[PDB]
Amino acid sequence: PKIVVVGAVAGGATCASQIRRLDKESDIIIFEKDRDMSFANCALPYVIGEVVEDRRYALAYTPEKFYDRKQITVKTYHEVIAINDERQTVSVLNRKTNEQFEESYDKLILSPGASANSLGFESDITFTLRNLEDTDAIDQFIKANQVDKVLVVGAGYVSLEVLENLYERGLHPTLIHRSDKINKLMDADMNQPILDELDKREIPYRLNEEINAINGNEITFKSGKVEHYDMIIEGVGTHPNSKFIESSNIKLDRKGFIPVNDKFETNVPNIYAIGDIATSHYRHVDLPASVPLAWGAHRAASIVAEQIAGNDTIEFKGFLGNNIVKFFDYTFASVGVKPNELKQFDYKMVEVTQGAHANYYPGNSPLHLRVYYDTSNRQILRAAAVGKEGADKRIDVLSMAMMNQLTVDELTEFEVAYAPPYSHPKDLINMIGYKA
Amino acid sequence: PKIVVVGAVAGGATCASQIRRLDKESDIIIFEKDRDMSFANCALPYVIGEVVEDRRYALAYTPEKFYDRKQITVKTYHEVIAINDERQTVSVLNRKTNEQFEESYDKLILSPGASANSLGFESDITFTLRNLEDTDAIDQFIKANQVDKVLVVGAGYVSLEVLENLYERGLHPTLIHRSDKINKLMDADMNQPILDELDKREIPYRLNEEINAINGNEITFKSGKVEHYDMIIEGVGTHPNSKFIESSNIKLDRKGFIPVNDKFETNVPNIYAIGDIATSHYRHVDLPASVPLAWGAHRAASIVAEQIAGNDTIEFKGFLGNNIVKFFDYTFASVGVKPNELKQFDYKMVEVTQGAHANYYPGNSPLHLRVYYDTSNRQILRAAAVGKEGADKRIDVLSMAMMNQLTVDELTEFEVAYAPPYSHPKDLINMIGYKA
Ligand SMILES: *[C@@H](CCNC(=O)CCNC(=O)[C@H](O)C(C)(C)COP(=O)(O)OP(=O)(O)OC[C@H]1O[C@@H](n2cnc3c(N)ncnc32)[C@H](O)[C@@H]1OP(=O)(O)O)CC(=O)OCC
Ligand SMILES: *[C@H](CCNC(=O)CCNC(=O)[C@H](O)C(C)(C)COP(=O)(O)OP(=O)(O)OC[C@H]1O[C@@H](n2cnc3c(N)ncnc32)[C@H](O)[C@@H]1OP(=O)(O)O)CC(=O)OCC
Ligand SMILES: Cc1cc2nc3c(=O)[nH]c(=O)nc-3n(C[C@H](O)[C@H](O)[C@H](O)COP(=O)(O)OP(=O)(O)OC[C@H]3O[C@@H](n4cnc5c(N)ncnc54)[C@H](O)[C@@H]3O)c2cc1C
Ligand SMILES: Cc1cc2nc3c(=O)[nH]c(=O)nc-3n(C[C@H](O)[C@H](O)[C@H](O)COP(=O)(O)OP(=O)(O)OC[C@H]3O[C@@H](n4cnc5c(N)ncnc54)[C@H](O)[C@@H]3O)c2cc1C
Ligand SMILES: [Cl-]
Ligand SMILES: [Mg+2]
Ligand SMILES: [Mg+2]
Repeated sequence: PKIVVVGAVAGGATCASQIRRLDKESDIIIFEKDRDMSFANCALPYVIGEVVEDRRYALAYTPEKFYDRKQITVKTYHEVIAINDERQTVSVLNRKTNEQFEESYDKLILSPGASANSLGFESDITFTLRNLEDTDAIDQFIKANQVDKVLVVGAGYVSLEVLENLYERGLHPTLIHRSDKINKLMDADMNQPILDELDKREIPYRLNEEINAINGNEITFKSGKVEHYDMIIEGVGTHPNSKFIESSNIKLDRKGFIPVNDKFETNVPNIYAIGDIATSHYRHVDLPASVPLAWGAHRAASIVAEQIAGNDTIEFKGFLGNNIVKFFDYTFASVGVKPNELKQFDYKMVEVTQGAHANYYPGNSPLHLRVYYDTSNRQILRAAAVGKEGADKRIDVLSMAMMNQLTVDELTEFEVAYAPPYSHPKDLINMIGYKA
Repeated sequence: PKIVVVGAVAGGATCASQIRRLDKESDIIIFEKDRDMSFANCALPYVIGEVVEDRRYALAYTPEKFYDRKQITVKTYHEVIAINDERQTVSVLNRKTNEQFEESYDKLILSPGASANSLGFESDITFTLRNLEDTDAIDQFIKANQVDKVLVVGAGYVSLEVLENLYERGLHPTLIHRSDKINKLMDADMNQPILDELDKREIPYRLNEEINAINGNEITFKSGKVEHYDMIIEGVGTHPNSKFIESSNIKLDRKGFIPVNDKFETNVPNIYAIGDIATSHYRHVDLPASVPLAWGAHRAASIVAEQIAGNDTIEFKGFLGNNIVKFFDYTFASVGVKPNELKQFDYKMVEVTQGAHANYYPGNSPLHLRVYYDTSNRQILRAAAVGKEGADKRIDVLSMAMMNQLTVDELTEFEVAYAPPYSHPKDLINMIGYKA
């Protein structure tokens, strides 16, 4: 089949590449509206921080290389502007010529992802971070204006990694967020170490704070405070790239996302949707779910590859919502339903704080583990973990537990790999089951 | 009921402690043959190495604190020398006065553990490591004799930690082992980094090497080498402390261990056995297992407490054999059947080797993950991981997967927590399922 793919990054490039693994005959074409394919989205703050300085780590492929290795045609600077599903084509604007044309398909795979929100000020010094063009522009602005003070707006994982990397590059960032509900995938009371990591390093922040006006480098805030910055990086959420889909027969939800079944099929035959654009359901509870993260784009890429050119009995079973962020010395990680989704069950909380490993062993640090569970069937609903060490391990295990519909009580039976550098003969996880 | 517990460390003190939590009225007494209760066996190599420096860290309790805190009577230097199971008493030698007496019980918990094998030489410079007494003596001997060259005999995990600690303390160990099966819970080819860590450090070692004769500080070896050593630490295996048991009606297997059922009951009513002395079966396959490790001591302890004083439907489901050792910069972890037990299955092997986390993120190292599965049912029999980073995590998750009978093909569905410091969007674990 002729396969057309919209978006040439996490969902899109990966999915094309998986299809090629199974099917060597079909013509595959990818339209990417911007300059680069398969940039490393998650590496971007580390590029800013000058932690990652080799471009080969920023960009996995170019169109020419992708064609030479995989025989996939990738057209950068090509924006898909409508889906003509009845005729089976897409209308595509070549942004270099401003010429538009139709491309036909047997299968269409939508992986357009999300775009960053802007705050809306007319400003030369304000940037958002979503792709590698952004990254290059922030790098260049910094060098050209010898940037010292940067204002970081927003408090999700992207803002946090950017803040940290700016600091490590040797700039002086300040963090503002419009409310006190920072890092909101994490339990609100378990986020305090973000604030302490800021204070320890004397990195200024103000919560319940917003930019009110901008006049060159003079920034006025809603607290009334007035300050000079050389740069602003705005991480205030994202919106789905689905405007171009609205005129088609593809069902969109009222937030502009694409509901799909366990095959990543849309309501329209032959059209798939994957990545941040796509919503599905939870694996362990009967609720809808959207998990705009990297594992999901990759896993769906694999399933859709199967659906099309391999084993169509392979189906998605739903999301767990496993996520994680590093911020300075601390790790923040959770899986399961979001905090606000908890209200939908009759639930209970158990928690424990302990050394990640043996106390006598050098370089310990308390690790806080929290698990919520359904009171009517004892099933794990959500877990959260924060600590300088071993949060990732605990949440990866609870992720596998949830996968298998485990009860909180059965956590006493988890057989841990024990030695002093690694955990405890009764691990925090076992302790969760005992304390339940 | 009146509860007598034999042995006051990982199984014994724990189990006593767990009973008291459920049960306030019963008289509990523990007899310990040696000087100290509740010492930290696993801390001891780190006490030798002075990585731990304050013995408060190596001793969780004293009889007086245990009695004030939990009202459990502990008698140290009191050796149980026989079980009179028909009358329900034990005979106990007071080692300080050399006088014996009998102690009646309604419930007898045996957690006597294992003792170190000796090579049997008459030698003032030879020590084994098994409790705090042994640690103090080794420590004292090093100081008293200005110990420089140390011969470390044996290559199990204990001997390995001891060797590393002697090194880090500033001494000069040499390692020998009677065969080349070093660190036997790990796949032999995966143990090579042990040998690279030694080589890199110029710590000498010789495998398939034995001691022939000791003449003062002059050691003669099987190979013909004759060397001078200031000290010898011998880790040549252990044997079960079951001699005091032979005259009773308790069933002993031919090696000295006690077969127990899923309640940790012996063939004799009212007598339980836990810790290293007890043998059970695996959880994922129908085979006998004995896993003489801490997790199993503590887990049995809790199960016996519930049996006696709590919810008696709580039972053991079997071992997985999860285990782990740090040696210098590397981790060696494994879980499932042992290497030799693989022969009892029709099996295949899959393996990945990739960075622990994002290649572009600093301090990356290659992590080797191997998974065995049963060809007849696709079920995971055994997993093993080696790398400076990330091994503990993978093996924990795999253990959680095996606990649930999960197949190798379902590892593709494992939702990892992904950010560049922690893993990949398609984790090593996921890669196992795709490569299978
Ligand atoms: C490994 C060598 C192998 N391990 C050992 O040799 C271990 C030696 N261990 C012992 O002697 C006993 O393990 C202890 C140290 C005396 C502890 O017994 P215990 O587990 O009953 O612990 P507690 O001191 O009573 O409790 C401390 C924290 O755990 C909570 N807890 C225990 N059990 C609980 C149940 N069933 N439900 C809820 N909570 C429970 C306690 O409440 C206590 O809480 P807190 O928050 O800290 O006040 C090397 C090595 O293992 O050596 C080092 C272990
Ligand atoms: C953020 C999350 C952003 N996520 C992203 O993914 C950023 C952009 N990613 C991409 O554009 C694509 O995902 C790639 C990396 C360009 C496509 O890679 P792929 O997954 O199709 O695998 P290949 O590039 O073909 O690499 C081959 C190595 O993996 C083995 N492999 C892949 N698929 C396999 C299946 N299905 N079965 C068995 N083996 C499979 C290959 O054999 C191949 O192995 P080899 O050892 O090299 O021979 C931040 C971030 O994540 O950015 C960075 C990711
Ligand atoms: C800075 C940053 C850090 C991140 N860190 C992490 C992390 O640590 N862990 C994690 O799990 N996830 C992380 N993510 C998110 C992760 O990168 C996304 O979840 C993933 O890339 C989503 O894949 P996608 O293909 O749906 O979206 P993207 O990879 O964003 O790709 C969508 C592409 O489609 C193109 N496109 C959109 N509309 C059109 C059109 N009409 N025509 C042609 N092309 C179009 C866009 O230009 C874009 O390139 C991070 C994201 C960013 C921005
Ligand atoms: C140096 C060292 C490092 C270790 N590291 C690890 C590790 O990293 N991870 C891990 O999982 N496991 C480790 N272990 C083993 C772990 O300690 C055992 O699996 C666990 O202690 C078993 O508990 P137990 O109660 O059966 O044996 P023990 O804890 O050894 O307790 C047995 C006690 O009973 C007493 N006793 C025996 N016979 C009698 C009698 N007749 N009367 C009275 N008292 C008696 C003994 O004196 C002994 O004090 C290590 C062990 C050692 C020695
Ligand atoms: Cl640069
Ligand atoms: Mg029309
Ligand atoms: Mg008799």
